[PDB]
Amino acid sequence: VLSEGEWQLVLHVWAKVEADVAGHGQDILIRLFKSHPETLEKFDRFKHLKTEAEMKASEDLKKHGVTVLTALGAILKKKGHHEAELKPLAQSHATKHKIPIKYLEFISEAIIHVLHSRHPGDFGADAQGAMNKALELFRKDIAAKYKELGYQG
Ligand code: HEM
Repeated sequence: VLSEGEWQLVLHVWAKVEADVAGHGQDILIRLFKSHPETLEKFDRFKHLKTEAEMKASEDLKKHGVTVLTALGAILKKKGHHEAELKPLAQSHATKHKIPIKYLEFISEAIIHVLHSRHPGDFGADAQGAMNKALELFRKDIAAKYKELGYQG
């Protein structure tokens, strides 16, 4: 459970993300894809991309990055009271996209990395810790829905 102070650190850097959601999404998905190639394989939509330049040029990838970050921002703004937002997501990711919880840990790490590169002044160690907690809560809650559905893992 994040404290109010922690939530404030989280949403303060997230307000910064909102200035350029598309650029953040592309950086995050590209980082995810490059660092963990097995993740790109889950995307029939994007598996034709072989290089970072191709990824950076993809308008559809940028479009999905916005979809992803928009869903995550709505979750973060609920400050833990994200039951309704998390349900559709867990259902599709477990049963439809078949995304292991480990891959959610990978994108969390890509998120934290990109937030740090783009917002050093509002992403000091305290903010990083707070964001990590927020992302851990998200994973924890998603994981519980996965287990229920028979996909824990
Ligand atoms: C911060 C975490 C994530 C969020 C908020 C997020 C959000 C979304 C949203 C909003 C959608 C569209 C609606 C839906 O199908 O539920 C979606 C689709 C999808 N997501 Fe995620 N996602 C996350 C992480 C992941 C990860 C890590 C992977 C893969 C390693 C993944 C794979 C997919 C796939 C394959 C689709 C369908 C893409 C398509 O073909 O249109 N997601 N996600």
